[PDB]
Amino acid sequence: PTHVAIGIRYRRGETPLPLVTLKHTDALALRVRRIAEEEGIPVLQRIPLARALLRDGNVDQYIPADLIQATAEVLRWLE
Amino acid sequence: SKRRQFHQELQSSNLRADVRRSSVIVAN
Repeated sequence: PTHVAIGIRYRRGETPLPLVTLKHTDALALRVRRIAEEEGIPVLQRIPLARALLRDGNVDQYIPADLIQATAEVLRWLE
Repeated sequence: SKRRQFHQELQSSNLRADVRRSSVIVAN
């Protein structure tokens, strides 16, 4: 799964839960990261979460309950 | 059907569009 890029959205008030916006691997995952630089979107490395998100997370749906803890940490780190 | 979510989801013109929707990208 060499490269992984999961997009997460949470704007407090619009989303009750963080919601997956995109899931990409390999070349598209790298394309996502380069676009994210150009758009001012922070790219955080969270390997166990990224792997889990890849497997469990579904685009345009809220994050799994199992990944609420780990997703909070990501957002929390950026505060 | 299972196709309905996909169609609904496929109202996104750009990869950049989806990246811009995002608050944060989680990578490995």
